[PDB]
Amino acid sequence: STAGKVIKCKAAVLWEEKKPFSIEEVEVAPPKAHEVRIKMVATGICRADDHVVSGTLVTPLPVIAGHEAAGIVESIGEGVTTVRPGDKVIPLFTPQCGKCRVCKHPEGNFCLKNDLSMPRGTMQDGTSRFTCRGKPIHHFLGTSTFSQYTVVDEISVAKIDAASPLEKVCLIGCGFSTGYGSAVKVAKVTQGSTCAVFGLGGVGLSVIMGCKAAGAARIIGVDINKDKFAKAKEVGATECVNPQDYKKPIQEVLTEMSNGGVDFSFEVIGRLDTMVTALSCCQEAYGVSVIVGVPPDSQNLSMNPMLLLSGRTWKGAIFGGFKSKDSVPKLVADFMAKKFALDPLITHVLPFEKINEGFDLLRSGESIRTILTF
Amino acid sequence: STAGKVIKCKAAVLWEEKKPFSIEEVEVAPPKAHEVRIKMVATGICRADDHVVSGTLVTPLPVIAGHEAAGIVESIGEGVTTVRPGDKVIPLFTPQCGKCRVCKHPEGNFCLKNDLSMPRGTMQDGTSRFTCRGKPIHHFLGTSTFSQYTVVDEISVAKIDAASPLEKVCLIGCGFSTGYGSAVKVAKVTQGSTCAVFGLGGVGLSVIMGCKAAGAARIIGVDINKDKFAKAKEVGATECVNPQDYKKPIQEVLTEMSNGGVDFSFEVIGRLDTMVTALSCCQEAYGVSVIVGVPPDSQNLSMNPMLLLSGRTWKGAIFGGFKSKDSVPKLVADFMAKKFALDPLITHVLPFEKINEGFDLLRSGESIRTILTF
Ligand SMILES: NC(=O)C1=CN([C@@H]2O[C@H](COP(=O)(O)OP(=O)(O)OC[C@H]3O[C@@H](n4cnc5c(N)ncnc54)[C@H](O)[C@@H]3O)[C@@H](O)[C@H]2O)C=CC1
Ligand SMILES: NC(=O)C1=CN([C@@H]2O[C@H](COP(=O)(O)OP(=O)(O)OC[C@H]3O[C@@H](n4cnc5c(N)ncnc54)[C@H](O)[C@@H]3O)[C@@H](O)[C@H]2O)C=CC1
Ligand SMILES: O=CNC1CCCCC1
Ligand SMILES: O=CNC1CCCCC1
Ligand SMILES: [Zn+2]
Ligand SMILES: [Zn+2]
Ligand SMILES: [Zn+2]
Ligand SMILES: [Zn+2]
Repeated sequence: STAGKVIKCKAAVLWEEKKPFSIEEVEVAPPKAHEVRIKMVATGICRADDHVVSGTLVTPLPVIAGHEAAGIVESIGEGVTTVRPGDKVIPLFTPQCGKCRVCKHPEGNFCLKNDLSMPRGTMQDGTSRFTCRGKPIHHFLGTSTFSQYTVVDEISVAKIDAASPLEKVCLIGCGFSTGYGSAVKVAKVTQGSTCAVFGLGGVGLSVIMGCKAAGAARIIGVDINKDKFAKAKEVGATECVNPQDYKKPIQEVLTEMSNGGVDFSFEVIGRLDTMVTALSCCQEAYGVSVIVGVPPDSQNLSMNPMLLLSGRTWKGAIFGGFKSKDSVPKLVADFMAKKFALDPLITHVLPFEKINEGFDLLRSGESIRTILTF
Repeated sequence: STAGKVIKCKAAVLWEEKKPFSIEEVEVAPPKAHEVRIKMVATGICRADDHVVSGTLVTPLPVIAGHEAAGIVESIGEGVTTVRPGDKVIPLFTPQCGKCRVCKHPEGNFCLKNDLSMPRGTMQDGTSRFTCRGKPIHHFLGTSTFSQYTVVDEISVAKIDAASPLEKVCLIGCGFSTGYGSAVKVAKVTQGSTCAVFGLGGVGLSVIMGCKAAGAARIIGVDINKDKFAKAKEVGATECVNPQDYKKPIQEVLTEMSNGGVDFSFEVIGRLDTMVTALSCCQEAYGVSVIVGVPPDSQNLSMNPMLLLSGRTWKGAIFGGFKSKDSVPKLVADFMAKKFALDPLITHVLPFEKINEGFDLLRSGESIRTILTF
């Protein structure tokens, strides 16, 4: 009784940067060709959403943000073949068109049809499906999950197992998969290795989980919020260090702790100084440093290229290096086979209409992931 | 009639930067325990030698430079077990102690006994075996091959096949092996890939050889000296471009030619701007960029970390990543098996007394490698 109709729902609308989300009435157009309209079930509060509010990440405004979520398909567009109404799905902020050079490449997963390099904030067709107060609203990374109903392109949605728990697997839409894959797929952490993880948020804890499952012997967590240390050790960190506790830059301390440098370091914060510090603290002849955190907009860092000439490898990745549409259903199956845990990451559960409050939990440091439920 | 005696011979002493080499008479102390004294037969002129003369690379002065070379063992010290008097050898500007954390690592080659991170300009015991005009002279990278005789620590010398032509395998002491390994061992160039090589000197041409040996489909050479293009195509380049011919930045031209970025790029010059350019011109989701050139001393570059977050890999290496003492004798055997060619790299052959004109052949852009014979 909704298929082909404009839907009546409510969504968290951002009107200007640095302002709270305005819960308002929105009009969600029905799906066009190769498009999917999804009833939302559960969505996470990711730091990347906050970067939109802070201006750290620049996308066209006004927008409905949100990108870490899982729901039920409400209706399908002309030509849709991968999902039907009633399937559980997870929208993909990194699409997998399957037709570009990156999708055919064995390693790449940053599909060229992505809306992240030059943000337009539209569907693949360049228009918007969202109307609030009669004005057109931008999409976010082709997902826009801060809504009871959203519409996504087919290449930005993955059908997942019909028995999966939606309040937990929504993190496979971003936080967990990014951190987990950064360790096991991007850095490719080895057995018996020593790792250093900068940032103990949701992504950073997932990096720790991946390092441990990869068989690392030492995992050093680094965070200026010592309240994060308990859960970091819970998921696998062997030690935690607070840079504010030392009179030396943390890279010397880490280099001394690791008897000459760690095998793998991860920057999971999004600051220029910690990216160079993370690179410096891995072993100069064979260390690998992976940038996961997002720096603010337009920022050049400074580094001495002698740090690389000695033998270091420096790399980054989106979404833990996973080809999104292929990997997400597999990761959900893995979760159901209890191959990894997601509950350590969920620190509270709130109803969706209280999106704004749950955000201040993130920026005040009490939370890892808050799950907004619908 | 020399074993155990001070030898008095010719040496090219460099007393200060930006001035010619002073060909003179020096006193070469006999080897102490675990040291080897070598009669030099052939030495190549590497750009890294020129960097000490220009101050680009700072090592203690006065010095006997040279590090790309081959000779015959004159005598060995007490305890030497790997070489004997009469052996053909190549001194290793990167040692292989075999005992440090890096030597034990499967992938690393930058042995912690190197004299490159913190140059002392001495033997491993901290003293010098060179005396010239009253003064003790500094060693260079534990090799100092611009001398009739040098003394090197055992961990810095490799025994090679006795049927080797020293006038041509000396390039395995640096130039060839550095470029070749940067492609086949560090980048791991794949078959059918497109590569970009910045800098078409001896090291850069060896990168091209490695890319071709690795089965690259396109190899784009980049040099502002268009006289380098012929010999580059000879050893495998499919295309060459001169940045001075373009109005738009060369990485734009290269991304352009490669339909979105190359698979592998190599900086083999030693300039900060070209290292950033080489990185930018590889494909943003899965490109790999390798720094081979040495920048001027203590200089930072500036770059946008978003270039890595999309999926690029940025790394460097000393000596093409080869474990020196293990690889040099095996590379010589490969040359002896005609598995690779060194002739393309040798453009001039001069006697050691004309060291200064061979340096001027390099600085004028006329030569690739000049081989000095004693
Ligand atoms: N590459 C990708 O695909 C993705 C990147 N990200 C980015 O990774 C970062 C983390 O995401 P979340 O875990 O959700 O964020 P978070 O904000 O929850 O955790 C970040 C941690 O960094 C700590 N921190 C802040 N400044 C620090 C400093 N100077 N030194 C040490 N620790 C410091 C904080 O105490 C905090 O605990 C963000 O930049 C996010 O935008 C997030 C998802 C996907
Ligand atoms: N990483 C390692 O283990 C080693 C590093 N090196 C360094 O590699 C670099 C190259 O070594 P060589 O081939 O022997 O030097 P080279 O001087 O023989 O070749 C350098 C090439 O760079 C070209 N060039 C200079 N400026 C350029 C620019 N803006 N754009 C494009 N091309 C430019 C020059 O025309 C020249 O052909 C040097 O920095 C050398 O010190 C050398 C041996 C080992
Ligand atoms: O967190 C989800 N997506 C992020 C990925 C890194 C760049 C900013 C957007
Ligand atoms: O060319 C030989 N050795 C070089 C290696 C890179 C640092 C400077 C010295
Ligand atoms: Zn996210
Ligand atoms: Zn694609
Ligand atoms: Zn050299
Ligand atoms: Zn060693």
